[PDB]
Amino acid sequence: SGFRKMAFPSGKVEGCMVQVTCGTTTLNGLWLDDVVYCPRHVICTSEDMLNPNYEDLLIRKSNHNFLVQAGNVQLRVIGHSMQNCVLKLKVDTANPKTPKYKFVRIQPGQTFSVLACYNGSPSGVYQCAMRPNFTIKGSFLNGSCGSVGFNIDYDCVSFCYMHHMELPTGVHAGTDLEGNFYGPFVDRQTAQAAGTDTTITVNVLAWLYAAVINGDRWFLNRFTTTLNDFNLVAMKYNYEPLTQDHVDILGPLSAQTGIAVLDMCASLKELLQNGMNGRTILGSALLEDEFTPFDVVRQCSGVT
Amino acid sequence: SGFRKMAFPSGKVEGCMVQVTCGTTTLNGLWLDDVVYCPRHVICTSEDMLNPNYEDLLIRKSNHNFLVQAGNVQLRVIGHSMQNCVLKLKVDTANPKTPKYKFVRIQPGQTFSVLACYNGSPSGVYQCAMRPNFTIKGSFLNGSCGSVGFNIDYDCVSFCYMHHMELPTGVHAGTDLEGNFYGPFVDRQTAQAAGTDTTITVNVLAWLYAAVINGDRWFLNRFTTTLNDFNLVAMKYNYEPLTQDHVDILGPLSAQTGIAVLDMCASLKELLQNGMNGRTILGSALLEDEFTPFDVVRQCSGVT
Ligand SMILES: CN(C)c1ccc(N(Cc2ccccc2)C(=O)Cn2nnc3ccccc32)cc1
Ligand SMILES: CN(C)c1ccc(N(Cc2ccccc2)C(=O)Cn2nnc3ccccc32)cc1
Repeated sequence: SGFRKMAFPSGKVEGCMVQVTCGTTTLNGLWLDDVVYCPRHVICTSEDMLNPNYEDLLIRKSNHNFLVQAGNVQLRVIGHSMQNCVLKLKVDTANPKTPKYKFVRIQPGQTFSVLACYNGSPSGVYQCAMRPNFTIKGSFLNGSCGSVGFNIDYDCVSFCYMHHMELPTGVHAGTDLEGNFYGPFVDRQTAQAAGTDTTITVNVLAWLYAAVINGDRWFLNRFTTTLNDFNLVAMKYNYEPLTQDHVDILGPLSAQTGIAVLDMCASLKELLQNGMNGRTILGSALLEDEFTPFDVVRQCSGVT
Repeated sequence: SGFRKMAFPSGKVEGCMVQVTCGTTTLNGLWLDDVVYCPRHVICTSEDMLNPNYEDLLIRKSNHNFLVQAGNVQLRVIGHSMQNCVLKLKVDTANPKTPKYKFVRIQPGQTFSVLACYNGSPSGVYQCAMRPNFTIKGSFLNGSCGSVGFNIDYDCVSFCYMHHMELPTGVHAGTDLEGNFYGPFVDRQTAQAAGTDTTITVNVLAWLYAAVINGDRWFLNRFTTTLNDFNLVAMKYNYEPLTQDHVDILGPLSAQTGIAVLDMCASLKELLQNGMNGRTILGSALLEDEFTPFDVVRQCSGVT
């Protein structure tokens, strides 16, 4: 029992982190096979970020201007290419620690682990979610760019995020490993404000199921609701609409606890309308939305 | 910016996890040098746990009854000894992945990362704290025993915890790596109830400093207090007494923000007395106490 904001074990990803320096900019890169992926803004100075023309800035860079260091040893860059907002630096040595991997583009509401790095060195690992406004609420300082987000399925790491920027509101924006930003964000220091950060309803319900599995049951009420009635209340509280797809995804948790998905919806409806009244659920005083139904099943079954 | 419940990168510890089976009990062990450490209750059946005489049960076990498997390969046990509540299984092969390590006994209020394991395989990593009642609020299922808690200082892992049991209230108990339990808990399935789970005051203050550093400043008030006045309020709310030692430990965070420690104490006093009023601090609706002042400085400076 017990339910924690658990990240994937990070060893497989630690073995891929390298330092990338271009000019006076130093950030992190991900070394998989004989390619090192990093934010294309490594070619920029802080002044360039106001109005960068990446293609033009990249013309002034050659293979020898990209300093790639894995641990305390230098890697030889034999090629470089820009793919959307990432640079692919071809090196003459395949990473001997390359795990089985995939590049995936996640959808909002999906969770992943971030391995925060500085100078190619891992500092920490935390769990986060792709917000419905395509930002992430991470913990990143200057130098953390190129840190990656991932999920692990047994021995295959699915890389889904690479850190690029922090918006003025303290939220984070980045790309998948093909260099395409999540949401409408661009790697330009211009006016970029995030949309509404709605709550991931299906995730809250999964976490309410985790609460019941782990003994926190005070919020279970005598009521039920419909998808439409629930959604009328959820809209009012800036919660994402709950679909029949989400109900289907919560089927296994509903089966494990014996609580129908719409009954949990009614409990969530009362929590939104009445508040917590100074009570907690799984040690939290708010409704947690950064656990997917899959994460709940995973943690409650002990998948390795 | 951003402040997350960040765990240490787990690779160094993943390279030490092995599976230990004795009879029908399978749990995890920590392999450092040519020794595998594991809970002594590996020699017990579920029935033995009611009234185990470990010395007597251990007489019926020989080196060949301890099956140690690292990945998919078996390790040869050439010796075994009981040290308090842990078994030390000597193997004929030193772990080639042994990091620089120390065994440390932490004090309540200190935080550490747990690498939850099943069958010698890592499932996840989360951050937790030694509670003032010597329990930990972890996420452990049957089979997770032998999972370890640790801290990392650059390249040296300080192992501080090994998981042994879950009490009826869903809280967890375990030992340091010399096999001595934290608190009064014993590896016997008898009546064991935890004491008051008080709040780690110095940790809450450190996290309030992290909030100010990361832009959440709404709770800063026009007041100050004394250690004695603060402690009168803190006692009332089941908060640990704040000492001059704690004030000294918060000195660097006080310097970084320009907020005197006693001014932050007065802000914390108003938060306890008035509540949050439906507001949040660093995405939490309660006062977080599982970040030490050292963790706050570490995360806010990007120590690798
Ligand atoms: C190339 N260099 C010198 C560079 C310099 C600055 C940046 N920016 C500014 C920026 C914002 C928004 C859009 C385009 C740029 C970042 O936001 C980078 N960043 N990422 N996470 C961070 C956390 C704390 C501090 C900085 C952080 C990127 C690149
Ligand atoms: C040796 N075997 C068969 C064994 C069998 C059971 C246990 N107990 C019971 C127990 C409680 C308190 C005191 C002494 C025993 C545990 O609590 C072990 N444990 N640890 N974390 C857990 C999370 C979920 C479920 C079980 C968990 C230990 C050993």
